Amino acid sequence: LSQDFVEALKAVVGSPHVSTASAVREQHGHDESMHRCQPPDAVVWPQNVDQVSRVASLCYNQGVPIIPFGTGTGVEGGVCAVQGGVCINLTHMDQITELNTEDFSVVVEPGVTRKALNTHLRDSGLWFPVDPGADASLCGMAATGASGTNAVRYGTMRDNVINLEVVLPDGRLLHTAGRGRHYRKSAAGYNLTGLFVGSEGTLGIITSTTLRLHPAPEATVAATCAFPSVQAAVDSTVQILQAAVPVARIEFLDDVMMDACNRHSLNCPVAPTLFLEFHGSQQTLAEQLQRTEAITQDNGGSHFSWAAEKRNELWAARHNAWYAALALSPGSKAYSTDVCVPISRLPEILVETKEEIKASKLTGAIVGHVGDGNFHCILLVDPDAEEQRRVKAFAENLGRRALALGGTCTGEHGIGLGKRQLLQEEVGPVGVETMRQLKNTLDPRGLMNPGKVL
Ligand SMILES: Cc1cc2nc3c(=O)[nH]c(=O)nc-3n(C[C@H](O)[C@H](O)[C@H](O)COP(=O)(O)OP(=O)(O)OC[C@H]3O[C@@H](n4cnc5c(N)ncnc54)[C@H](O)[C@@H]3O)c2cc1C
Ligand SMILES: CC(C)CC(=O)C(=O)O
Ligand SMILES: [Mn+2]
Repeated sequence: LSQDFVEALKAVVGSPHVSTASAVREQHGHDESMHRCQPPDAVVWPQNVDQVSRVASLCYNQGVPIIPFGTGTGVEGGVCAVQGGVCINLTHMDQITELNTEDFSVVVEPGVTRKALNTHLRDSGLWFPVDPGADASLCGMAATGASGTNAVRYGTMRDNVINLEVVLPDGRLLHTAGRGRHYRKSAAGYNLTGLFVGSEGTLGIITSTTLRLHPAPEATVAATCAFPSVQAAVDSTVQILQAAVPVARIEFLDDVMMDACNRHSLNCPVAPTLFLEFHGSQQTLAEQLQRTEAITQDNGGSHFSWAAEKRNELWAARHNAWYAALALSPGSKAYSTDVCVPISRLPEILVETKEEIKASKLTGAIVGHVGDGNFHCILLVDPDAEEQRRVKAFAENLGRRALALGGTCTGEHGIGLGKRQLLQEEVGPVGVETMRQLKNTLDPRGLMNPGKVL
């Protein structure tokens, strides 16, 4: 970056909001993944959408790559500046607006996290359910297509994003469903909102998200259930889903993960475990609990260990599983897998994954959203090239096994830098070309987060 170009950026956002300092660039050059690249050439903090547009236009027309940056909690290298350029940190736009409690909807800017929104909504009787473990930007969650523990009942970001405000790569402003619009369903034209959910910053910059809100449950019960084997826990999960029990949360931890979480938080029996949560009235809960206990008992599950204080720490421990695993070997980093398969194939692939972790000399823990047919294998790495190549090979083989079972290589984390070859295998040549044609019409010069997804 030329001094002329830096001065032009400063003319848009203000001198304090542009930095070319190495330490600041390095802090914005990575996420929570093990990937690393040269850092961006500058970091810029726009203060409003007009500034986002003008920064994008300046970069685009000068041939400078743009890297959108929310809270930097992604795990696939989405913010890594593989071709340099300008990192646009969006978190100074942090306002909640257009709260429509009667319509179950709200508009948030990129600096708003789920915790901030739900704190704003205290006493409204409403909440936002999609819950990554990290304190992530809600617009970043829209960009990655995030889900979480509550998605089995309340949906993913794709289910709960009603509208998006997007600055396109050349600076034009798009409201994907129309400015100010919010509604339960539409057949009007092509659905542009779904195209930008899960686009990971490669099609434009999300500067606001319109979110579906949900009623707070009448009553809540959480519990844990320990099992003799991974097979028994995952068989119970599949049978709970096939019985159509509307569980609010159903999270699997293997024995390694449960021990890690105990040590980093809980004193649950070290065994493959389900964390469960149920929502309803006193009267629906009793029914759901009886039917779910009947199924878990059939598969060797323990009596439910029941859990505001204790369920809050139960789910905080789950949400920090990433850090619990890293803490097993301080100094390590980690890669996470994220496959999602048809639920009837989930027992095969989890049990196979457990066996393969046992047979390898990698250290790995298993956790995740099995109600969705989804799970994470957390593989620790010495930041040891041969161990790194074994971890990459393990993750590729697990991805390809998921694809062989009719599934997908990522249920929620995205593609970033790590899964680009798996995506090509997953959708094939016509799928790849079609995605690339979409990328090219919105980003002709290829400057919108280059090197990611495709
Ligand atoms: C402990 C922990 C637990 C997690 N649990 C989950 C989980 O349960 N489910 C899940 O889905 N993820 C989970 N994540 C991953 C991560 O939190 C999500 O992917 C989240 O959506 C990333 O948001 P972010 O703003 O931090 O992303 P960043 O890392 O800042 O960016 C991620 C990608 O999105 C792009 N991007 C970010 N903001 C925008 C924007 N406003 N407009 C356009 N593109 C943008 C970036 O360019 C990049 O490609 C977890 C992460 C951690 C560390
Ligand atoms: C921490 C992530 C790598 C795994 C995840 O998404 C989760 O904890 O559910
Ligand atoms: Mn997850």
